[PDB]
Amino acid sequence: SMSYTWTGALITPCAAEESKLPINALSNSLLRHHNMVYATTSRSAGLRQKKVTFDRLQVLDDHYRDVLKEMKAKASTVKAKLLSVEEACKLTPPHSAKSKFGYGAKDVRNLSSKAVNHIHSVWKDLLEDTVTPIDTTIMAKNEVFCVQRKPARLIVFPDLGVRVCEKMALYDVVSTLPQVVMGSSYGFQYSPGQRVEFLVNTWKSKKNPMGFSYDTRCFDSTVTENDIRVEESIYQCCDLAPEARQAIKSLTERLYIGGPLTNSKGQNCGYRRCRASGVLTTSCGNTLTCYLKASAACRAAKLQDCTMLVNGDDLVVICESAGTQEDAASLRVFTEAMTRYSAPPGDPPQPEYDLELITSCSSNVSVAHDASGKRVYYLTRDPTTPLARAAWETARHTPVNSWLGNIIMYAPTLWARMILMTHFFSILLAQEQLEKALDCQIYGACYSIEPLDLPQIIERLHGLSAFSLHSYSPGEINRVASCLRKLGVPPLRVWRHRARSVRARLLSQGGRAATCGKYLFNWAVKTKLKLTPIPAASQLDLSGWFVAGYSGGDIYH
Ligand SMILES: CS(=O)(=O)Nc1ccc2c(c1)S(=O)(=O)NC(C1=C(O)[C@@H]3CCC[C@@H]3N(Cc3ccc(F)cc3)C1=O)=N2
Repeated sequence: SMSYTWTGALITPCAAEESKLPINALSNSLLRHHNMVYATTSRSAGLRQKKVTFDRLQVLDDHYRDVLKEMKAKASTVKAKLLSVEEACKLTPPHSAKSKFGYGAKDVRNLSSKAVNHIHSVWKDLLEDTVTPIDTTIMAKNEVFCVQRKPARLIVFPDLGVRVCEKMALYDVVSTLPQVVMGSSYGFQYSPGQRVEFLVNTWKSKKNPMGFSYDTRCFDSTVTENDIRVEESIYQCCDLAPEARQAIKSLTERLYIGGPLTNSKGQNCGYRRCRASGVLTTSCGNTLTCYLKASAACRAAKLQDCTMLVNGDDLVVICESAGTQEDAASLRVFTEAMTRYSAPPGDPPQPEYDLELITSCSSNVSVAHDASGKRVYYLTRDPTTPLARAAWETARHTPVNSWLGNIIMYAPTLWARMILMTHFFSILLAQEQLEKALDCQIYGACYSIEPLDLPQIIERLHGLSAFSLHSYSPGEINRVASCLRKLGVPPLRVWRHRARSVRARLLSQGGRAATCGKYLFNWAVKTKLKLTPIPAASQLDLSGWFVAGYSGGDIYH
């Protein structure tokens, strides 16, 4: 069937949409080539509609059913709990989209009777009706890129009342089931340090390692009704309260499988028969379905000593080489199988023989050296999109601070340390906003973070070496430098100079600010301070951080 059917009604915005990079007195300190940076708007949604709309065929074989059997056996060991309304309400982001039914995210968060009443009525209707399609909204995402333009990605989500109900029925399932079913292959269980460790240990466990990323073309659109019913059958294996079983069946039939699409103006835009990108089960559903199809395709292709790492639709496979000819043929069979399962590639996958050439979760492994001269592996990326987004956030407040998410996940990198840390701490100092909690997204869930807790956060996720890395690889250095030239970003020498001021300013203020100056900017000075384990790091409550993925899942921690 068709991933989508369209009426002709346009996908519409709520507010005016800026596409040109907004400029203020701080923009030029970061980036000169403003016209390189753009944001997507609803006005390009028609272009995206074209791409995501296609027929899906699916041919399922013994490997497919075999792997599914294994997954269900593992799922059967999972006991999951129903969340109370209030419990589910407290998981709602403060900024989440308001209900069509007279209340908003803040009414949910502070448990207004109006919100709670409606949520109970929604839950009741779920138990009683397992057939009536549930309305969704389709919106266009506003996201920031550098020019090579990408059309806007789309988001499809049910009403707020429904979203709290999903949490009630499925928050525990989607948080706990994936690791049990997929074990070490489940990517969202790892911090950056743990993930790079897993990638490096896996690479080193092969006699002759070969690896590849598999880019499915528009994954969500490839997801069929079969896939969604299959994922429900996996959920149903869990030990669940009777109400949870019924609500899960109901949400599957009425929401997850498909439904009508409505724009922000309330006009019918068409019908969805594929994965909605804005439901609680988006990340878990995609991860299970990706792992099932890939695991079975590995068996079809007869990959040797094959290890998978899966983050939703993001997949990397590391195995034993049979030489370049056989590896290319193997990957073709793997791709043929994935295609039969309804997950054809975007870019065809290529076998890689150097771990550092493999991009997965938008990141590649690279090497640097710590204080002792010891080798340290870390995850990095082309800093173009991070810097384009940082530029936008220099002039505009956004509900999610990409810059902060990037500093947290890419702390050990040359570009996050030299540029992002220097620029944004300078801004926080000038506004006297060091103390102010900032929102960011980690594995799709929303967190309120205090920038002053960064040293502890970084110690916990990357280790102390994150504060002492040097002697970066020529390849990493060249990619960073070439990016700075492209965007018109001041050279790293300018950033070192600026950093020395930021550092001294932070040290002058004492307390947690001085700690930031000491740890985050030790790289900026010749005569370094001694960086010992931070006392406060040991008390940090980072439970919930690297448990599961929640992209589009409307989750706040
Ligand atoms: C839509 S889906 O099917 O869930 N696919 C998906 C793939 C990959 C996904 C996500 C979703 S996500 O929206 O949960 N966030 C992330 C993610 C993050 O949340 C953080 C935040 C900033 C980027 C960072 N990265 C890159 C990354 C990942 C691991 C790592 F150790 C270092 C860096 C990520 O991979 N990756």
